[PDB]
Amino acid sequence: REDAELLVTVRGGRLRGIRLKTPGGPVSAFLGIPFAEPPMGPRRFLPPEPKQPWSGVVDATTFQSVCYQYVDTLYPGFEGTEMWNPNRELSEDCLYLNVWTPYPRPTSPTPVLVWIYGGGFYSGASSLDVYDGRFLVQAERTVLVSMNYRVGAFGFLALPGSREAPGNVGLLDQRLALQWVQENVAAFGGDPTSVTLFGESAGAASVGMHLLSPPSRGLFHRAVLQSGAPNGPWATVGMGEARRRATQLAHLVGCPPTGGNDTELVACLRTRPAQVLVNHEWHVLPQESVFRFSFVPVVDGDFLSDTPEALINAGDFHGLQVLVGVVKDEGSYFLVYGAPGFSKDNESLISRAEFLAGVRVGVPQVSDLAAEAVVLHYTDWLHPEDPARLREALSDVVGDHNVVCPVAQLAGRLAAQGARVYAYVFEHRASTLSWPLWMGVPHGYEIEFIFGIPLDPSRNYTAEEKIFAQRLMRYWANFARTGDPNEPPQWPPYTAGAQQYVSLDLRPLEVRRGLRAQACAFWNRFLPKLLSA
Amino acid sequence: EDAELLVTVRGGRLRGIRLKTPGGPVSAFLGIPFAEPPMGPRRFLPPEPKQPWSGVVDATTFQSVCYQYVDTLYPGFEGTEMWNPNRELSEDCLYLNVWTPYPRPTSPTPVLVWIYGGGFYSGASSLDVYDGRFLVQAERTVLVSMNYRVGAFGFLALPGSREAPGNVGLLDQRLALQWVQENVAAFGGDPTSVTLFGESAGAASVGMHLLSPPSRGLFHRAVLQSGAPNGPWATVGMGEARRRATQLAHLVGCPPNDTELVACLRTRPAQVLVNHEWHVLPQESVFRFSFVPVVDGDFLSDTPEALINAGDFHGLQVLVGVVKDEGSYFLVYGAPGFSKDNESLISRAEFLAGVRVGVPQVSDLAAEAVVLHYTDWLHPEDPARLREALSDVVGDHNVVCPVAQLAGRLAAQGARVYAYVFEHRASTLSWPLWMGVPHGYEIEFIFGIPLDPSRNYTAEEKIFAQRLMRYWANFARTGDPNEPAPQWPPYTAGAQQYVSLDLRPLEVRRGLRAQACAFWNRFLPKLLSA
Ligand SMILES: *[C@@H]1O[C@H](CO[C@@H]2O[C@@H](C)[C@@H](O)[C@@H](O)[C@@H]2O)[C@@H](O[C@@H]2O[C@H](CO)[C@@H](O)[C@H](O)[C@H]2NC(C)=O)[C@H](O)[C@H]1NC(C)=O
Ligand SMILES: *[C@@H]1O[C@H](CO[C@@H]2O[C@@H](C)[C@@H](O)[C@@H](O)[C@@H]2O)[C@@H](O[C@@H]2O[C@H](CO)[C@@H](O)[C@H](O)[C@H]2NC(C)=O)[C@H](O)[C@H]1NC(C)=O
Ligand SMILES: *[C@@H]1O[C@H](CO)[C@@H](O)[C@H](O)[C@H]1NC(C)=O
Ligand SMILES: *[C@@H]1O[C@H](CO)[C@@H](O)[C@H](O)[C@H]1NC(C)=O
Ligand SMILES: *[C@@H]1O[C@H](CO)[C@@H](O)[C@H](O)[C@H]1NC(C)=O
Repeated sequence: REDAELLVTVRGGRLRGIRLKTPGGPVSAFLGIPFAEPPMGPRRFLPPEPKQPWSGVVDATTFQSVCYQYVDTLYPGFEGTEMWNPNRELSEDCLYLNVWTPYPRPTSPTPVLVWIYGGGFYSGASSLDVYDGRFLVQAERTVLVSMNYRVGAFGFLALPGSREAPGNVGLLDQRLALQWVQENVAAFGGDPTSVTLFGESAGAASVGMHLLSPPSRGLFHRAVLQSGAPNGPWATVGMGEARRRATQLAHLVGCPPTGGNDTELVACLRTRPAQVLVNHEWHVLPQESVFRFSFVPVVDGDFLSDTPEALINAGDFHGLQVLVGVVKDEGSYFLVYGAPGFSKDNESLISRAEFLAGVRVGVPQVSDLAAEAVVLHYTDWLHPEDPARLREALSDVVGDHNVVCPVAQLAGRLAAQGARVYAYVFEHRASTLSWPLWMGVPHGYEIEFIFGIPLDPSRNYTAEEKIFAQRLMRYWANFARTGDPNEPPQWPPYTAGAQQYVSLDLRPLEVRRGLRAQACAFWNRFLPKLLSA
Repeated sequence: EDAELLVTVRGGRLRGIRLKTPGGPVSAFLGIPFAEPPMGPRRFLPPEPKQPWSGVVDATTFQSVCYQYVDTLYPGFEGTEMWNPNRELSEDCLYLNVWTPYPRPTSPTPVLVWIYGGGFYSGASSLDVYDGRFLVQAERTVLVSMNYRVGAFGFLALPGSREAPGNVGLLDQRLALQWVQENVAAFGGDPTSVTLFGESAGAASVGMHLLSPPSRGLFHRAVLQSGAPNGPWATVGMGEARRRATQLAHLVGCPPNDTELVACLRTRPAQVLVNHEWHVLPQESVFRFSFVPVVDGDFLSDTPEALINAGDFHGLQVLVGVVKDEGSYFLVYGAPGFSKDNESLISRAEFLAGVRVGVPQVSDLAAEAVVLHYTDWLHPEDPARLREALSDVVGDHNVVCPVAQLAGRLAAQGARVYAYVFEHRASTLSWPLWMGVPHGYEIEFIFGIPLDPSRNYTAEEKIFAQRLMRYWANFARTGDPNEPAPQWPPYTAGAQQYVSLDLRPLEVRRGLRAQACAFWNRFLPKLLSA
């Protein structure tokens, strides 16, 4: 007849899932659970509406559609970029979440990990093979939840102040899913009083925005931010710039036939095919750049009552445990997306002039004075034109500016203001990595080890990489359970003075000091004062 | 009487004195007048050539030191007293000294001309540490040194006025250079082989003579030790010069009309203007001086930095260098928390306060940039690192990076440049150990003072001194310090090679604090312009 472990009643109605095989045993998976009404037609750009109850049983047995998004075409067929591309059909009917739970379902409440994917707020989906939650659940006996949220114009196009495109609706998709977890995760055996958010890149920035937004802050208890932070120069935009990009996108697709009236302009935008909007999304950016995305969260006083930097500084974080970290070469992957002289298919040994040109691309919309401060800082004046040093230097520029230093400042302010902070640098380059060697450990390539993907026997990770994956899954699950990744070589907390972090590689833990303290002093302490004068 | 000590120069006859050195005798002619005494109505005016005299001028002892402030910070302490005047003050001070081998050379001998330092407010050619007898005996050159007016007497300027034109202490120097061309041959010197060298403000003066065409034709080579004309302290603009001259008049009871103002200033005793000199500076500071060369379009047709960037320097050889710890000396003169008696382990608040004293008259954003570059953000409050950092701030801003910029620009534009860092701390040094090798303490070795047996230098230090005198004299004779053994390579804008000078053989290194000097020479000028 039917398996009772694969049947669950949530508030909206009844669900049926699947028993998934893992190397270490079975898990229960509930894939493609609807948590909102489909944001289509007149509901495009609008905040999500809770899912209306249903009769009968909803088959939650496979991943649902990927939210409409740009699809990368830089290296067609190349595995390094195709692993991030959608592996389901694109659709605006895309607001579904997934729950993995042990089989049989836990008897006592189990801590919950909620995953938020990255993708620069223009791409991503919960269905990518690298986000498979079955290994974490099997190896560490937790409930894992992940959700889809709208991206690009559909998720973050803002006409601030209006009600037909209030902006930040992608973030409220995530908030609605977090509300779903609170009311429904106990039906799967999860503990709604022990919920850990974790995300990577734009997903990590999203996790931060949930810490800084009171309505979300009551929906979870711990946070993990990998290679991203809400105070990053890319993660938010101002109301005026949001309105300019939205208006310009509208103008490029023929609507209005030209700011005019907000409702009349959004109404014309809703008549355009989703693909049309996606095809003009990149044209709205003010300048040539890497690491800049058209539609991102807007600082509009609602979701974010101030900028994330202001709330990070004015924040009281007692009772909060946070885990933050970076990969070793955060900036290298992005240089092959527009920096002059860079390619994955050669060594990308650039000239001095290409370095100075790459600085303006990696640090866009700053004065010439600011740009020369960057060049001064990143130049080795005993070797000013060494191509190999120049390649590394520009990698450090975009990496420090966009990831490492925003995260270091978040870590320091939270530790100094009541939070327990743990920090890592991920330094293992996977044996299966398809990117060239000069890129080191690129952005986003720690995720597969945290989700335990090397345990998939149909993948050729070495045996030591599988023990490594098992090590980090324990760290993360220990953190989710207790707020401390150490087991009951130690991992010390991060503090504003000592600034201690650990390296995560095949070797045992190693404690170091300072997350590029010299470089981040420039980005977090000095250069803000330069832009204010 | 001895014929070797009788010399006739253009102005008349001179009698010198025979001196003893451990290597044998030298002849010396001290207190030779090269200008009319700049007294009374001649105060603040360009020097007038000395009128001819009858009889024989006594040139057997040093003459008066020009009127200057006397340091009273550590009274009786040798480390400061060795720089203080050692002859009576007087405005009648325009005299020069000639040292020569004994008996006087018969073949033309290369000439070294020494310009003393002292912030353009002090210094004298009679200091024990400038005694030319050892260089002249060891290396068989002719050595000349001159007094030049310092303080308001040499650099008070009301630009445009004929009463107080400015830069007259530089003109005193040039008149002595002219005197050398017309008279050094009467001592055996070769007027076609004149090497200028000076320390600190003396080095700044040398650089100014390079950049002033009427000066450039009076010498052939230059040595700049721990100074440069493009230093932030070395020149002043016309507006600030008039403001400082006006503030001085007011402080001495003189109505602050240019003719009346200088006339009133002329009536005041010299010591009165000395007493009020420091009080016209715009801010509390170390390393700033009230009356310095003014850029008025005459002696300097533009700022020293402009003329360095625009200059053709082919055919010029320069030797430039610094000591290891240029900044430590100056910290005990106004930096909070410092003393030659403490270990001067300052706090971060004292470090931040000291930044504004060692880098005066900069915007707050410029000060924050300095703090960014000189803080170690893994040890931001370590008192030993902070003491060391603000020493580097003062040294880099005021000495090392101006020297580095001049060396790089001169090398890239035709000059052959040799660069050194002096890294030997004298065994006899009285300053505390934490100050390292302080400003000014290479001069004793270059003048060969360790060979004086009346002093306690080691045997090693005596040999070291002889190696340095050989380098300096090789450079004077040929434009190359190397012996016609570890070689001293030219400094170039790209390789940036220099040598360390200590008891160990020569070691070639790269970069005169290239990271720090890109901040001061490349970035910060732009920050001031926006
Ligand atoms: C902006 O225009 C909207 C939309 O107006 C409607 O649609 C347009 C295409 C045009 O044909 C209008 O005449 C239509 O009324 C206005 O919203 C409407 O405003 C009226 C007046 O209060 C109200 O009765 C309708 O219900 C509104 N429709 C909505 C809210 O969907 C709006 O007033 C205009 N904004 C301004 C003038 O600031
Ligand atoms: C290293 O690669 C970059 C990128 O070039 C691309 O990839 C190469 C492997 C090759 O297939 C090129 O044709 C590709 O364009 C090179 O920079 C490019 O240089 C060409 C001129 O040769 C220029 O037209 C492109 O616009 C450049 N692209 C960028 C992004 O600047 C670089 O020259 C290569 N270095 C080598 C080959 O030594
Ligand atoms: C690892 O092993 C297979 C077996 O030949 C190899 O061809 C391939 O590189 C890897 N397999 C997969 C699925 O990536
Ligand atoms: C300035 O003094 C001179 C000197 O005698 C005098 O001729 C003149 O009257 C004074 N100033 C003027 C007229 O501005
Ligand atoms: C060292 O020489 C100095 C002269 O500077 C003299 O005062 C002193 O007595 C000598 N040393 C000793 C140990 O006396």
